[PDB]
Amino acid sequence: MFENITAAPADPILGLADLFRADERPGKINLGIGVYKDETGKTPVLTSVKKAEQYLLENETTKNYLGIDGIPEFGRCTQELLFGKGSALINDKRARTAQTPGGTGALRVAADFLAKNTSVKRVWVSNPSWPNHKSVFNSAGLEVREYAYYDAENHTLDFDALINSLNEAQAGDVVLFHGCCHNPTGIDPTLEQWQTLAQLSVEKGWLPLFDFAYQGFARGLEEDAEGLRAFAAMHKELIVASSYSKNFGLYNERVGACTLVAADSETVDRAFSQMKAAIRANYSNPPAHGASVVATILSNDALRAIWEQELTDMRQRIQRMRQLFVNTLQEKGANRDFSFIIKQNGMFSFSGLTKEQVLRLREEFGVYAVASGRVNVAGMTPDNMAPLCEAIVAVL
Amino acid sequence: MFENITAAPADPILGLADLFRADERPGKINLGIGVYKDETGKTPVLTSVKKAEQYLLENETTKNYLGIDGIPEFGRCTQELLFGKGSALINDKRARTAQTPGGTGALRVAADFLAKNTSVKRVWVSNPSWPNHKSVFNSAGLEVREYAYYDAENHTLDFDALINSLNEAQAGDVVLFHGCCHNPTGIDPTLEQWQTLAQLSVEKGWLPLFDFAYQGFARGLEEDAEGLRAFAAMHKELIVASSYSKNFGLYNERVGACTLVAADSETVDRAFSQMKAAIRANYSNPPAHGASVVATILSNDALRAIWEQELTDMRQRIQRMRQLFVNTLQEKGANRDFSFIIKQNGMFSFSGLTKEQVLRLREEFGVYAVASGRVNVAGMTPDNMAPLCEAIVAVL
Ligand SMILES: Cc1ncc(COP(=O)(O)O)c(CN)c1O
Ligand SMILES: Cc1ncc(COP(=O)(O)O)c(CN)c1O
Ligand SMILES: *c1coc(C(=O)O)c1
Ligand SMILES: *c1coc(C(=O)O)c1
Repeated sequence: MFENITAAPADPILGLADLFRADERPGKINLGIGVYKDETGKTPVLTSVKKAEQYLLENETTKNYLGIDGIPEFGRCTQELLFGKGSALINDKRARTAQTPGGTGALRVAADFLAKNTSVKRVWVSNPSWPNHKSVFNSAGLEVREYAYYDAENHTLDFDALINSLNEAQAGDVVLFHGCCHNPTGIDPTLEQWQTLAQLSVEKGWLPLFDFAYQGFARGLEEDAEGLRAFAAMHKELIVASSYSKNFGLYNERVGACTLVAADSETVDRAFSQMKAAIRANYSNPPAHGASVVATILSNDALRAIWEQELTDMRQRIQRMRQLFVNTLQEKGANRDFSFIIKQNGMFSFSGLTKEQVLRLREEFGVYAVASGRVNVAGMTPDNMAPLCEAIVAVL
Repeated sequence: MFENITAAPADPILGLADLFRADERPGKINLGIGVYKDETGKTPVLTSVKKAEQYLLENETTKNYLGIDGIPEFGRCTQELLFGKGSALINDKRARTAQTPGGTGALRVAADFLAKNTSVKRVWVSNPSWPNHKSVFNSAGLEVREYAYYDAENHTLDFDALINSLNEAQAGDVVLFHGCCHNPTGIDPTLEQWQTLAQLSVEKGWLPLFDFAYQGFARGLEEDAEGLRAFAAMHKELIVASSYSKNFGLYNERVGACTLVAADSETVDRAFSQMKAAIRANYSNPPAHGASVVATILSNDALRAIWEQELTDMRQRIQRMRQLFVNTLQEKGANRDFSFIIKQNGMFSFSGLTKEQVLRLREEFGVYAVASGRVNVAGMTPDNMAPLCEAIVAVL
């Protein structure tokens, strides 16, 4: 049965990680990482998370299965983060949330739900996007089409190209939007651009699918949800796939949510029953530990305060590294405008380096980025900034 | 998009759980439960698990993502449980294991892998089986066919009917076998029957898929794997979907494994790369907490000893309840042979009651079973046995 199976394309992350490991050079630097790292190069467990885990160890009396949609408090706190406390969508009971194994799990549950229960055949994704988006939608049998996004000349959002591309989208197609901290570019629509897109989506009959993996990493929890909320004000229906992997540092516990919104309670409940069916036939019910940590934190004033500060600390360290990177490149004689880095949001940006410059950085200087030139600014520290920037200047 | 979606068929578990909750009668008894319960009617966290969770709280320094296939030690311990320490399959590196979100996750990963990378179109499942088997395989686009299994007259394995049914299976079809503690019947093949099936499967070109959700609940860890090991001795290729939900009481942490076996290391590694691709496009990588508990326990002599005794305690309590049930039915004047209950394995058996007797038990006596007459013997206790049996006798 298996003798003729073709191997999956080589895993580019890992391999990049593998090459980094094998590199014997002192002063090697890994900007190809997916996760947040602090000033010491660690990805620690958040203190709020450790406190919540201690509480669960002390208080849990069973591991009895959660419902298909997971912990009710997790769903409620999730909807409040997304839509705001006192949102009409919440008051009108127009939203239902399933706790999922990570953002990826949320996207796949959305995809399976759409493939099996609707006429959706096609999902529109930005060029560029997280590479796994295509894999997830394709796995559910959905076609993926790309819309223009990145102006490589000006390192900004090519808003005209975006709108023009999306004119090819038919009514009933899904359009995927990154809620904030676009991956890989860090370029997000302004509120007015979000509002323009919200109106256009209503007019054209697109089903919006928001992917919200970085809430809090751009400007703040509420500000980062403005785009979503602009859409939610205008649409009867949408879906949100969210992730707590980065903003709680809960990567490996697989903590996310798929939130379904419809015109009214009757309709969302009926549709959600099929979303639960899609979950039941996939992983049955979701993993408790990580989501329980999230619910415990979000629902407790003390823990939530500690967590919000920890998130702020991450967001601020990222911003500081963006500023330090631009300053240091200027001071090391780059003689070229990198100011776009300060205005971009989250861990990721395109450096503007070519694939060959990236290869040269790895081979000659032991500086590792993704082949697209995407860099994780959280891989930068005050201590590694100078040699990193000297390496970059050398390949310009 | 959602206005015309048909609601999923009513969830029969839940609803049964809901009806039980709403029942105001004292003396109500729930035999429709899916989980293990102890003599006090609780599903506690195992002591070995609490000890391991304390160790993880003290020692974990990151929640950084696991690899796609999860914790290496978890994979190694899993393969040893399945195949035995020093197995040729292990020594020859013919097996690869992915840690998954539960047994269900393992089955779905198997299904997606098979649908996308092989000619498999059809999976053969026992009549009866766990109802979610059909849902999982169908979700991946695979047809499900049934093979005869249960002799309702003698409450035994209809081995002739089984072999005759499976003659319709074509070479390259998948045949699913419950490793031990068949769900819902508790009827397992003898070793000689397993050996007969192993030979037949080789001759007919079936790909065996073992579902092993109850290892340790029949006779013991090694004995319960005899059937699998008989197949593994004969086949170049097979797949095992295993679950630690019942035998570690880790239900809600979603702890299982999908183990792929091929003729040699080269072939299994190549095929496994596609299994990892199927995981990446589903939930990305698996939840750490539960699997880390399992690895911590299985790899430590002290914790593993505590856990093995806790598992033995569950297995023995189940057996005691089977014996007590048969004795008490005789003593309450059933005047009918229920001895088949003593010979069946695990939490579940068909009581032999009809759908209407089951309905009558719920309505008149507040005794709850599944409509098929399946009962969970772990819902029985010394204290509830007499009224339970008096209720059953009354509807005979
Ligand atoms: C845009 C985007 N969507 C979803 C995911 C997947 O998130 P998770 O690791 O929680 O599955 C990521 C990675 N955090 C991402 O960058
Ligand atoms: C035969 C069988 N297969 C798989 C499963 C699913 O296991 P899990 O709850 O770990 O997903 C079950 C339920 N334990 C089962 O009875
Ligand atoms: C978090 C995990 O992976 C990423 C990525 O960009 O690949 C973010
Ligand atoms: C464990 C969870 O569900 C079962 C079942 O038979 O439904 C076992």
